Amino acid sequence: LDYLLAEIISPNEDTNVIGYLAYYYPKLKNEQNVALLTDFFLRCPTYFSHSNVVSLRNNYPVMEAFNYIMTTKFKVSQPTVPFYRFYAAVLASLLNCEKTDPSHHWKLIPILTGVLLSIKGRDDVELYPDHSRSIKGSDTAVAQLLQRCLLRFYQSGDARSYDLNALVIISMSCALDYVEDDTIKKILYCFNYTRAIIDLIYYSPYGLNDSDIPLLSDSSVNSQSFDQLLNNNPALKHLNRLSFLFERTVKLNDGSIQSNLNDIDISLNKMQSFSEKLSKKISVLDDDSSKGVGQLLRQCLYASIIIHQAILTTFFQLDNADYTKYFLPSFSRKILSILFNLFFIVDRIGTGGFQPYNFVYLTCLQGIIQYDMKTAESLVKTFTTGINYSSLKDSEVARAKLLFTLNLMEQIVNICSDDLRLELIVPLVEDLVNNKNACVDIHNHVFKSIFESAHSVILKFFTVVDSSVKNVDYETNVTLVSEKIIPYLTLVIDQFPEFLSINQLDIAIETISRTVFPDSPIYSYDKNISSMFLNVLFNKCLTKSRRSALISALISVFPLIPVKDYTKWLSIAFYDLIVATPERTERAFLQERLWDCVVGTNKYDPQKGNLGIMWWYENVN
Repeated sequence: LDYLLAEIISPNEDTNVIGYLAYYYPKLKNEQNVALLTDFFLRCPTYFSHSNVVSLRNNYPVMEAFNYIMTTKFKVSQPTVPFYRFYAAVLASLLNCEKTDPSHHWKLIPILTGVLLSIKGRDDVELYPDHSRSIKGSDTAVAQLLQRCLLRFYQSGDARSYDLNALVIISMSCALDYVEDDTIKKILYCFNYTRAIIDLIYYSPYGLNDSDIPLLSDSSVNSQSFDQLLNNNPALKHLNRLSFLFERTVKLNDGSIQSNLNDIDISLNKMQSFSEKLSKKISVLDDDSSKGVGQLLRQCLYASIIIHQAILTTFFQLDNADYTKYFLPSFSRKILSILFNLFFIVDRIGTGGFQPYNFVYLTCLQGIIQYDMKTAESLVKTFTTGINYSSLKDSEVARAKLLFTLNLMEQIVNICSDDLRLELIVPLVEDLVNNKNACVDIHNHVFKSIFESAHSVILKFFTVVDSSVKNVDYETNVTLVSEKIIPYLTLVIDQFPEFLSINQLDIAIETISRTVFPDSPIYSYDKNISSMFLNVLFNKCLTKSRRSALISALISVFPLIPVKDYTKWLSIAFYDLIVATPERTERAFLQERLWDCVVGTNKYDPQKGNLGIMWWYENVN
């Protein structure tokens, strides 16, 4: 044995003490020797000499090692030394460390964490071992010991060490369920490690390092290079757990409002810095996101979101909307800027379904819309300054940025200022859907979402005339919608169904019909735009089935037709389009649609609806 023992007390530069340990612990044939090894291990100077010179890279693995050691020892069947006795031997040694060593705290914390992680792995193997009373005792001792160690550490002065704090912060994230609320509370009365969690994730060289990681920019990542990254940057193995440590910690913090709001600004500036840099690093990810850079950047986004949610929910504890008005806009500028820069990752999950993301996004958007529209307009202006056709072709990042930007314009185009809607948003989405920029072919597959979203913006733009915000010259908006509405209708029909679906056709005709037909600012301005609407749509009906869908859609707008012209168009539809339809199943479908429009006319205007019923039973068998 002692060949090993002596090498632990004075290693070389090539001895791997942890590796030795994972090897020999499970194979030891005698109980005393287990305690001995542990005793000697705690003297090893590679890990446990001076606190000034200890390295996170050296000490962090002790955590995994003990996770490993405990789990595999519990697995060995019929071992010469039973598990309970093995565990009692390790614990006696940890406890002896606590008694005799004034620097026991940061030394023991990874070991305790490790041993604790092993508890889950037991349930998989067996829940009823022969001596579980001992084991339960030992587990409690370890958890209790961990509480003492975490508190003594933050009370020691050693949390001022950048490396040891990282080590303990990571250990707490892996042991979080075993850390009691009073431990955390008592720690925060002494040293607030909240800012350091954000630092460790986003800025630290042990984490994402402000995104300055070569590997992220590498088009063909070896799994060995990735494993080497995770060992050099151990925080990257725990972004999620760290976010949870943050979530739970920030809730038990009793600090002043000024300082809580200042902690939020600092956290958000670091996250924005990482995210803005990250976008200059990457243009394309590979398709699997269950491994390597994809899994990592995904985990990074979940973490940033959990973090934003905790920031927002704790800020809402204030329960006072004057604070929301005064402060949320500025937080929202930052949070939306982070989501903009990370949108490419989000795009590969899907917005819908993922409650936290939507909570964060909507809270921030509703915030800026309700209390500071100038922030939203600035965000849009900034977002569209930094995008270019070349990047749109090369980069999934630039494309997700444009998407994110268009999704935001969709949300404010009808309530923002004239300058932004007219001189910026509308020119852009007209250019996209018409494909006017020869630098890019907008019908390329990669631009599907951009194109779809540009259409949504135009649609909302038309509703500008119903909104009632000030500093928007309604005559101008009415004139301009009047000029564009019918050309856009023509376009939408032309693009159906090659580039547009039935749903998108139905929505566009719902919205445009509602814009131009009566009880509307457009109608009161120029009744003749209604007429052109029907002329154009009727004509394309002549020139499942596409024709079926266009008539179905023409018929859909009949409720809105003024009384003088209403039954006229019923006839036009029935005689010119429906009976002129050769096949029964399609003729029958369109006939049932003509009925639906009569019924729907009735829901909306009983008296015009009755002209329909009269026309129906005078014309249709």
